[PDB]
Amino acid sequence: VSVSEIRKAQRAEGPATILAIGTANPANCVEQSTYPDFYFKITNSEHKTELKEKFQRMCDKSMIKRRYMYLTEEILKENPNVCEYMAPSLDARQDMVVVEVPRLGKEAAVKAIKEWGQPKSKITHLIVCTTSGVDMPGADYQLTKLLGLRPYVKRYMMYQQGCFAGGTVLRLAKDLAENNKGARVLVVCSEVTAVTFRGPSDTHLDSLVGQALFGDGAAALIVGSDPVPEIEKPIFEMVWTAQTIAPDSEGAIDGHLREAGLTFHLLKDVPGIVSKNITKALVEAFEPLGISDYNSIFWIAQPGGPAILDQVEQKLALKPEKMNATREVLSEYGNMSSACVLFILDEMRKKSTQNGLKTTGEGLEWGVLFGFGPGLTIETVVLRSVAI
Amino acid sequence: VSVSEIRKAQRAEGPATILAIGTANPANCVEQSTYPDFYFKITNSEHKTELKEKFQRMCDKSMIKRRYMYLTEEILKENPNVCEYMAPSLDARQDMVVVEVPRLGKEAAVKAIKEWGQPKSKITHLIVCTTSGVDMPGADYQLTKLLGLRPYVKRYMMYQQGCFAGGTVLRLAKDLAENNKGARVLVVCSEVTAVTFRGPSDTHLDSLVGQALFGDGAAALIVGSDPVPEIEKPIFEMVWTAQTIAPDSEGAIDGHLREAGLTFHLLKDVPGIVSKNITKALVEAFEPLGISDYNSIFWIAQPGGPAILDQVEQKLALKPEKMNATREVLSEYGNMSSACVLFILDEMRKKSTQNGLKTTGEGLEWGVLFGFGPGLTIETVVLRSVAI
Amino acid sequence: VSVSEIRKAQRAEGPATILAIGTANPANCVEQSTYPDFYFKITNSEHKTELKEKFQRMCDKSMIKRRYMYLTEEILKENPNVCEYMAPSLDARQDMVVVEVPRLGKEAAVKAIKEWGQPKSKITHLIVCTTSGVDMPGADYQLTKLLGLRPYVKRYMMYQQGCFAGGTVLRLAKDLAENNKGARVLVVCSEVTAVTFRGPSDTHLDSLVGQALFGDGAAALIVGSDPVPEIEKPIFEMVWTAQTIAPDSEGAIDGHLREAGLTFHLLKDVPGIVSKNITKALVEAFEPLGISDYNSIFWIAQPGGPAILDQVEQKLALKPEKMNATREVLSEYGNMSSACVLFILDEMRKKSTQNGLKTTGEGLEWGVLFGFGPGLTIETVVLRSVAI
Amino acid sequence: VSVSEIRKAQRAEGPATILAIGTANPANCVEQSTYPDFYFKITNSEHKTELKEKFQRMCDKSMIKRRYMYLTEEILKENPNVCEYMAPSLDARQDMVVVEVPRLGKEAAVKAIKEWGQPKSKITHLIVCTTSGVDMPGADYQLTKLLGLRPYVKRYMMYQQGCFAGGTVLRLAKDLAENNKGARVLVVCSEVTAVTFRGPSDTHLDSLVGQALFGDGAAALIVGSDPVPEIEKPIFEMVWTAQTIAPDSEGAIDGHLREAGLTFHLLKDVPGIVSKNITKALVEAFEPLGISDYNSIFWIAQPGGPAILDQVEQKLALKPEKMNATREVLSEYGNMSSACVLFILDEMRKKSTQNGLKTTGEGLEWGVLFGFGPGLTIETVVLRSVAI
Repeated sequence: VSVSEIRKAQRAEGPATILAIGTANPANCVEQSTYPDFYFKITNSEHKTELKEKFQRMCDKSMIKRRYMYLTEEILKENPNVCEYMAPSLDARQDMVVVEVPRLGKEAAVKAIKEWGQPKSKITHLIVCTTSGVDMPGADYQLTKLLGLRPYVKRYMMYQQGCFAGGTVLRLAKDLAENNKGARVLVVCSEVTAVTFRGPSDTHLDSLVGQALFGDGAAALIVGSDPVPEIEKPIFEMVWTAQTIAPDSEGAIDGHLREAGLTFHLLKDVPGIVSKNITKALVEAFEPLGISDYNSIFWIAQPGGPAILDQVEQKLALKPEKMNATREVLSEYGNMSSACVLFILDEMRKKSTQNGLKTTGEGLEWGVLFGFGPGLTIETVVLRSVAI
Repeated sequence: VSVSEIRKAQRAEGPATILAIGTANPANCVEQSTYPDFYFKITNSEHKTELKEKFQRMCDKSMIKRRYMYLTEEILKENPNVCEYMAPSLDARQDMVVVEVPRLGKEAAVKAIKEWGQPKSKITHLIVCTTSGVDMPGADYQLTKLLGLRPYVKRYMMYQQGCFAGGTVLRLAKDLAENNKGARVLVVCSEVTAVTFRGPSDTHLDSLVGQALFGDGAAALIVGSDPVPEIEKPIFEMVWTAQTIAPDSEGAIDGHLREAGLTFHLLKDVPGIVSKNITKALVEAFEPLGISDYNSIFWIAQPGGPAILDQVEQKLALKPEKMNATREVLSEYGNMSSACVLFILDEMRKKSTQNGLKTTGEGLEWGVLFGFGPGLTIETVVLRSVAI
Repeated sequence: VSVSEIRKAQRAEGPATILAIGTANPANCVEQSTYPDFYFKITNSEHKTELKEKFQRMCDKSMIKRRYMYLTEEILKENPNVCEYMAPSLDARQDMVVVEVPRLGKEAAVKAIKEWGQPKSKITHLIVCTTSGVDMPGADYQLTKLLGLRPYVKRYMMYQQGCFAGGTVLRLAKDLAENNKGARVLVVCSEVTAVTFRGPSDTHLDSLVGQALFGDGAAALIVGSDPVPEIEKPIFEMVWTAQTIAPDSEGAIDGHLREAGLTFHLLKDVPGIVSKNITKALVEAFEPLGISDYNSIFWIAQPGGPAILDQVEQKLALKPEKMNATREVLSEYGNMSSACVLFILDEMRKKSTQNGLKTTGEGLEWGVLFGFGPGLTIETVVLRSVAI
Repeated sequence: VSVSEIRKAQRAEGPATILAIGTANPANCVEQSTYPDFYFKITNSEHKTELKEKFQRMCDKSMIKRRYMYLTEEILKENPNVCEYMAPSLDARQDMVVVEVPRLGKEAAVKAIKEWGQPKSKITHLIVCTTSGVDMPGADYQLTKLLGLRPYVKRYMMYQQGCFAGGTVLRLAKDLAENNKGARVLVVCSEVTAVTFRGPSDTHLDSLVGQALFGDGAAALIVGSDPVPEIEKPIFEMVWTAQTIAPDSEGAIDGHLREAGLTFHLLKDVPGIVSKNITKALVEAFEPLGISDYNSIFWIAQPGGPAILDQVEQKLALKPEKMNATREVLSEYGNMSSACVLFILDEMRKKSTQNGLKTTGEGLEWGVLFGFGPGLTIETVVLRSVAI
């Protein structure tokens, strides 16, 4: 037996391609304008006037209009441990997300598979990503069973990833789809803030920031190489990827899973770091492609907060429209962690065709997607849009 | 810009190849014959006479001579919550493993890297895998820092995976190496039982079994396609992989991360399920290669316990020597979860070279590697040995 | 009879396309470094020491290595009226150019026609352009006769046009090819300095400058819409044209045909006017295409002198390589008036193909061609390159 | 003089290799379906109804479709002594085969030498084998003269060998080629049933069996060690040989050359003996090679009769395809004695490449050839196939 004959016949040919995108959010829509009142009451911190005023500023500055949360008043009222700033509550939080993450991922995935239109039995690989809760067998196993995938589907369970991992699942899916002939990868990012939600502390203002920014949601993709013409419908193509750790960012975003759930720490100037290091990432990605005009490409950026977005824009002299799709998702859903970047892809291609532009990438050919999160990590994915 | 030219220029040519293997264990070597005494004493369960006998039986039949453990008597007497069966202790456990997993992995990596011979600046991708603890940034980031890897090394943090993930990291590495010209993947599996160690309970004998079998270890590999001849030295080649979930195995191996640490549950007959489904896994992998004599390939089997190996051996009529390398690892180190299977590859190539056999796969050409774990999941990796 | 059916059946479909280019020059190659000696000697102005120095400066800064000239020493010594600054000589000059313009054009045409590959009986339209001499029947008729074109070829005799008319014949050809199904236009620009060559005079330095810059050349093209694939071979496509007169340029470039031949006058600052008005010409042409990065298109510029190119380059911050093809033509042939810009297209497509670039437009998609000349007139032609 | 220096320089290096195979049969093709009628008429035994019915069964059970025979109706009609069951006829039979054996061997040999493509003057050794007729000088001498070999060719005249001697010539050729540097051995097996053909006798049913099974043919090989790369074309390599006498088989196949020609006696159960003793031969040959799966090697077996073939198959659980090439030669040519096994080699490698398998041995690496005949003798030759 010839291992080269086998290798040649085992591998796919063309670029890994996004063929379907579905999203899903929990039912409870929480308005940002009334959140400080709701938050401070349900965490019984109504007497912390100064702190609440700080939170009100934070919410107002967030550029977030609303968020969807699995956590409701009824559920919060049955879990006083969760409403405290730091009480033993991991078991209760786990019990919530081990079920909700896959539950939410399934609605997103079913929509994705529906759009794709091909038999779910053709899905050969599955990537599942969450930063909320962990279990064995994991949420990949629960998703295989809930959706009816084949039991030999090849699974990649990405846990406790945090906010750069929309970029990470794309990076992963690229190699899966491109190295295996026939492979169709179902990618699901599902994030539920039930593990990070906690009461305010005036000595933990970074944790408070998290309470104003993070929201719940799940997005799913179908990725594969060599799409069947006029059967499958390419949306975006992946061409090149990178991942790096910004210099002088130790501790920028830390997260520790403890008996009191998932804590969140912000120990540097994330928007500063991100914007100081973004040009380097862009030249690494686009110089080999001969492009240096960063307004000539379409943009997708992980909206940790609005500040990141404004400083990147300011820094590069991006026209304001570049970040539109990113800012529309931040406005209607808040920072959905790893899934955010997939919602933005969906928003972008839908406005693009609804507005009758020539490509899925706002009428432009080449585009870039960035994931930002713990490390401080910068994930880059280079994309090419599709006609119509 | 032509994406097909970029794609063809971006990918590697030949089979993903294991180019180096290194292992490491904690200094504390724990004899199994007297393990019951040590264990029942440190967990204050000496009065539990019958249960002690059962444990002695378990240890006697485990076919494990010893294990290396991060946990010491000193560490255990300092952490009573950890010595009881079910006390709040995840914080103390995290503090331990968030540090020890990367430390132990580093040890392993250094060895692998010294063997490889090439500058660690040529490591393009890093896979880190563990089932003990989680944190953000993860152990992949800690390892990058600890080893002085390039900040732009592409990371894959596989957390809370379980005992089949030795198979998982290989199937991941194969696609990383094969789709990327020049890629060199540093693959590190590191397991520390500090998160699962707990006191005995007579109504939870499955839990007890785990305290008899699991041990600490790290193993690291260098994986790459298109090795530089006479410079780099191929050990094994990966040719085909698969992952499947066994029918009728719901709940066979569960593990939940809770406030009391990682619990372990065994709800079916794992040895029975594995041996009942191993034949299907084998024809799936070898029929396309035209091989049906399972005594004619070299074997690496995740050794969850000896009965999995015994019943598989009995089922297929494998000659007794087939599982030699597998049993040697079990004997000297116990079940090191995800790393076990990597320690086995090392043992087998070392013996084969040491004893001047014709190939690294015990003088045989084709081989199989299996990972068994939660789902019930079976990971299969088809390998080809290398001459000498 | 339906005129709309006739109209729809009469017109072509796609963009006017350049299908072949050929050039020709007189055999006499005249080195610029020693041009002052030759020139001052043949015009008997050796005693004019200072003026000679000025000419040497002019020649040194012209960035012209050499020019091809119909005029020889033999021809000049036979025509003293032609060697003085202002003597009655138009008859002697006409006798020269009425014959040499069609002769030289024929040379160019033959080459273009050989490249095209199709029978010259398929040439439906002929554009002839020159700034040296006039006659009746014109040079278009002579060329028809000389090449054995069909007697019913539709002719356009463009006489006394000046240095922007390389742009003019393209804008004319575009409408001829596009409005006429099956039309193939033979476009011939042929300039001979025999009509402008004259002796030096210290009160007429603008005249002197011309004797330093102008050179002889012909270039021919085949232009047609709806090329027969794999038969005919598109080089460039024309997409949009414009012609405008620069404000504040009255008298910038005048030329009068008199009894002493064609005189040349330069009354303003041509390099200044061009560079001051080039940006308006560019947004007019490219804003509707959405392109504002002028380094991202290929460039062809009429090289009246090097300072036009230098000040345009400086004005827009064009990278130095943009004007490479333009400067190569200036260097090897000087300012060949109306033909210059056609020689440049040839140079650029030849280099691009020779060097295996992705397109005939130096690997770029869109391009611009400019003609500068009397009025002050600016001709603009927007081009699209062809893959390979 | 150093005998060791000489010995070292006289011997070849690598395994004796088959480099060309040619076959040849007499023109008269005799169909088995009509043979009993033809046979019983020409031997004037048409009145022996019961006997003829026995013969019809024998032919039908033979699995032989046709045979080529030198003996024709015309020749048989000029030799009534030959058509009787036992009449003086050796001189007439000799006169036929002393001429026909070499005549037939030459056509086979010329084809072999043609395939080899090297000058016949490079043939250094000649093995000739027949079980039909004997003379002095023998058929080796006649073949040297008929083919133009050099007079110093080294000759090995194997006479009255009988049916195991295809294996015997290979065994012999191996030592000739391997011990002499440069040696190229021409091996010719040529068998003509003119010496054994005789009338039926109802008291000599074994002799009758011979009349239904044996056919005429000649096969030739070119055997040598150290083939010239990309000049000579290895087909099969010989690695090990054995010859043995089965226990309790005295008289199984006897043959005596008498005044009435060559008689044939079958005094035991040949298929029983052969199949009872074949496993022992196989372990002697393949245990040292570490192979015990007799379906993993390619097969060539001397088809004394179909019964031998079925009992060997049955006994070892050979898949039915193993004996395909052996059964195709038995079908189209019958039992050609010593040459049969060489025809099978030819059939095997030709179907193998015509069917696009990876090796000359049906895509397998290792193979075995067995010769069976008087003694009862078992000849074993271990072979290795060649890529493509």
